[PDB]
Amino acid sequence: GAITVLHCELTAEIGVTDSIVVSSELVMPYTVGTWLRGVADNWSKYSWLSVRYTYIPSCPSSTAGSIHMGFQYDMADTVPVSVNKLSNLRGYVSGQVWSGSAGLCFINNSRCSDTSTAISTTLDVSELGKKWYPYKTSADYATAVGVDVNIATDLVPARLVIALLDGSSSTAVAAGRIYDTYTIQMIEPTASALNL
Amino acid sequence: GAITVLHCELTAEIGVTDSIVVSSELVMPYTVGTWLRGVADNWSKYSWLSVRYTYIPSCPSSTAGSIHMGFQYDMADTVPVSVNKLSNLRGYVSGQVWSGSAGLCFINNSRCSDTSTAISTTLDVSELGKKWYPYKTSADYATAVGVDVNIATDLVPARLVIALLDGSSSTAVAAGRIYDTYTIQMIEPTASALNL
Amino acid sequence: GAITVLHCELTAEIGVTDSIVVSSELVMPYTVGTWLRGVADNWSKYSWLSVRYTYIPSCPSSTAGSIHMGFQYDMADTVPVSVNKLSNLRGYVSGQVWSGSAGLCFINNSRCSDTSTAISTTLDVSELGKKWYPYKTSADYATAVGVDVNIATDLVPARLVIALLDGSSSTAVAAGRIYDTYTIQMIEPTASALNL
Amino acid sequence: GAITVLHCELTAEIGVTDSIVVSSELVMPYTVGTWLRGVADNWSKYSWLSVRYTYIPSCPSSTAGSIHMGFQYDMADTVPVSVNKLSNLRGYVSGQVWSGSAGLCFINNSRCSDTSTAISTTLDVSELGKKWYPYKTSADYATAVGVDVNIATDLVPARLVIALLDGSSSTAVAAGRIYDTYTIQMIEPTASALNL
Amino acid sequence: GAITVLHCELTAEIGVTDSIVVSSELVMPYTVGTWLRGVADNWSKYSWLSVRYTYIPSCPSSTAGSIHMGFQYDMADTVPVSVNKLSNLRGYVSGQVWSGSAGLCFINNSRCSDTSTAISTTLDVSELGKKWYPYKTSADYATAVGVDVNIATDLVPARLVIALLDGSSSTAVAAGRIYDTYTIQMIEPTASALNL
Amino acid sequence: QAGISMAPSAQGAMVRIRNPAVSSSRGAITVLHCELTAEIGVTDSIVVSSELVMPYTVGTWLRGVADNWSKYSWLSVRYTYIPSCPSST
Ligand SMILES: [Ca+2]
Ligand SMILES: [Ca+2]
Ligand SMILES: [Ca+2]
Ligand SMILES: [Ca+2]
Ligand SMILES: [Ca+2]
Ligand SMILES: [Ca+2]
Ligand SMILES: [Ca+2]
Repeated sequence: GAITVLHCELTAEIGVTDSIVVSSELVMPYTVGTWLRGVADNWSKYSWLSVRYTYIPSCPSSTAGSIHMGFQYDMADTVPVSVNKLSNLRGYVSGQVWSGSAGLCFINNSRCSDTSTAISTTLDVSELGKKWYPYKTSADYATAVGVDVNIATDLVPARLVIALLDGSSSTAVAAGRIYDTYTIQMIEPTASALNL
Repeated sequence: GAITVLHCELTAEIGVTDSIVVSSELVMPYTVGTWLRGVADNWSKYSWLSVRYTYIPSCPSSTAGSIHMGFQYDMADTVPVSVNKLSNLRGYVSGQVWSGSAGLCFINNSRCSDTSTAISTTLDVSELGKKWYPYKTSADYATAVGVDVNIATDLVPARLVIALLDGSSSTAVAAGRIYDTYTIQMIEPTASALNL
Repeated sequence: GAITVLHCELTAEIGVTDSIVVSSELVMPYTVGTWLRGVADNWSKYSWLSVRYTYIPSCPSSTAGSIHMGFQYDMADTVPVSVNKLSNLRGYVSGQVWSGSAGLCFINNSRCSDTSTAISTTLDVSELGKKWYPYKTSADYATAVGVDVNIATDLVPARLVIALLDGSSSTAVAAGRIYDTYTIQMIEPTASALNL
Repeated sequence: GAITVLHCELTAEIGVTDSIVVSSELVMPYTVGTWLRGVADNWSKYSWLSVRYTYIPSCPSSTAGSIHMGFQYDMADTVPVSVNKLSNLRGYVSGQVWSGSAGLCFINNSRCSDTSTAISTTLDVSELGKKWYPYKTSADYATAVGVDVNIATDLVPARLVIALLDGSSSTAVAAGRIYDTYTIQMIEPTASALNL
Repeated sequence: GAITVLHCELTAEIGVTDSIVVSSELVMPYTVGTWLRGVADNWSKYSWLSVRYTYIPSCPSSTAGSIHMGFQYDMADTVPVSVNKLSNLRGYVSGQVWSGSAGLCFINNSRCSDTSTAISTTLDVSELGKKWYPYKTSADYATAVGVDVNIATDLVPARLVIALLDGSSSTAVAAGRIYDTYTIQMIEPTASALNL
Repeated sequence: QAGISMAPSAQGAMVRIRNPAVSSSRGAITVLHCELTAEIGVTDSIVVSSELVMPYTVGTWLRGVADNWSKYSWLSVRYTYIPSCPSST
């Protein structure tokens, strides 16, 4: 009954400016990437076997700026407001917007050489609070969270906080992209139209 | 520690009309049936070890109509509106409203040889959200869900949806009944009067 | 590499009249059913590991009519025009429009003892033209075949022909439904929107 | 040397009236059915390795009538005129005109568990007159037998007699069909046009 | 389900003149010979296990002329226009119209002595592009090929090019015959009338 | 030498038939022999001919010997063609 998918897809496009810009992505099928969003909808519940976010650069070596990533686990906790608080989170990694190429091996599965320079981080699936979560659409999530954020705890495993700053322009400059590489188990099918 | 009970009881009475009529039942002690609702209330939490719904006919071989059953696990998902949509659910099982007698052996657990025609489905007890669920009353559940449906995922493991159509009359004709056969582990006793 | 799915879903709804009515269904993801059509589109090619069509009744034991099924493999061959001609095909299977319930166990894969009466046929997955077929949409297929039918052999492995006759009314009476149970391997992911 | 074929095809269509109607079919390639008649003609002689006639219903459970089958081996013997007389033949098998679905598994050779109700009989292929019989056409056979019936024993191994009665109408009602499942060895090729 | 036939039959009659005459035969059941054409039609698809073309003489030792044979595999490629191009093809063999008698042993299966003088060539079944091809009638093939020859690739495995020349008469003189000796596997039966 | 053939002007074959071999086992009596069975001639159009394979018609000697027994069974029957014309025919 468990049907397993392994895949790496574009999860977010990154631009860097001269000011801190904190953003976050829920670590659930619907938000992880559009491809998964579409396939996972045909199933009622899932379990993350492995989730790794890897940043791959697209800018010139002359591009100033740094990216910082880390995880949060209680949606009710406040999202880091400074890059300082961010550095306290689990899974913190911080790189420079033009580096990270060695991480490419995580995206195309070829054998990785030295990945100490890859700006990549992974989710601690075993310390998550439950193994089988329900597939949620961001819309429905939003509504729930609107009543009380604590309703999110039963619905989503974690949140990926990203921070970009130290750039040189007041206007966004294309830095790179964050790709997500996951192994997921999907169970109990459903027509997607009913999945909220 | 745990106190295990295996039992069978009437869970619902069924009637066929000439138009689709989808209905559902929460898979929790309180609603599985009267007897279980009663004994289960003396414990605080429980865990399903086995749950099986078996439809048994009571109409003549000439009764037009068909029955359909399946499970859903995110109380927030839309309930099916058609046989096609329903056929996708886990544990889907369809059949003539006058068929299904072979499932009798599941009820008074005897030797089941002829079970290829039994209109009986089983809950995937291991892929459920968690192990120990709290005993809830229809009333309390109802209120919670009235705030936000997602508050339900923390309380009920699944719901059985039932659809009946293909009947001959626009007014309901008696078809059969759905019986539930479960094995449940209960823990943390409480005076029933306190249990909501 | 490959991603394997085993699933069951409604594939077609059936009605009997008093005259032969041969119809057919391509044995490809897009037409096997709605759910598969949906998930299969996210992959470029696929391979059937198993395909089984099972007819399940919904009429009274007094309903006149019979159902017939079989497979054809050269889309260019003429489709049968009679039961005799049809009885020759591979996987031929005939039966009373009100019979067939024993095939339920194939649908929610249980222990199948009583399957001698199941009006269910299976595709000879190994003698198919090739292993990996491309995912095609009804639209695209249609156009290709409109140029020359033989363009189809490179795209679809087979078609299931269905014939219903021996009914009592000249106007269609609801008989039952055909469900499809498959196991399929999919490869070479693609955003579904690009898949024709 | 020998070329072996195992196949199933429609052999005859059946109807019940309110009076006995005994009919018979020669157990030879030409008359077993259209398909075999066609391929068998390309060989000079043949040998039955297995021959099985299975009746499959297409009427409502409320159809009155019964079917009877048996084999005869001396074309000169008188054909039965009653059920009593017929019940004595080898391979006798009787049943309700609306019964017999369990024999489906013989047709598309699956696992036959429920075969106690199959109205299906088998030819005693080893006690036949000889092993290799010549392929004859109805026409040629007919003429020979018109001279003297005994000329038939050298050409046909047996004939299946079918009797239908106990119907409700004096005018024929559609009951079911008889299908033939054989395994045959053919030898000594010939252009079909020469084969009489 | 695979039914196997082994047979040798006349495939083409040969006449020799004083000018090059190139001809070709599709290596498919329908064109290989009339006997096979007729039997193979009762099946939907086939696979060649072995195909060998052997020329047997019928003229006097005083008959001048030579026969040349070879294979082509992409129906879209141009048919050799000279005997030169022909000698480049796979399976090329060239003999003299009155010789080749030793090849008789391929036709009647008797043990062959020295066949170095037999004008015979065989098809490389393993390098064919697919194993199971659909049975096609030359008519339907023609139509397909009329739209675009490339449609032939999916339909036929190869083509046998034959060239006859060096004769002594402007008018054809009977030289010999080409017999085809094959082992074929036929699958998925069909009434022949539907086979195109 | 492999692949080479030489058409002769005419082929020669000296037929010399030996004495029939007859012997009685227990119940069965067995004969072994050769007999000229048919004469052959060609034309420009096809001419089909047939010969029943039964003692009476297989050979003139066999015909008279086999007649002294009620039934028979063929252990082996072979027809061999020997030419009597040149390779120019
Ligand atoms: Ca929880
Ligand atoms: Ca959902
Ligand atoms: Ca409680
Ligand atoms: Ca495609
Ligand atoms: Ca004949
Ligand atoms: Ca192809
Ligand atoms: Ca064909």
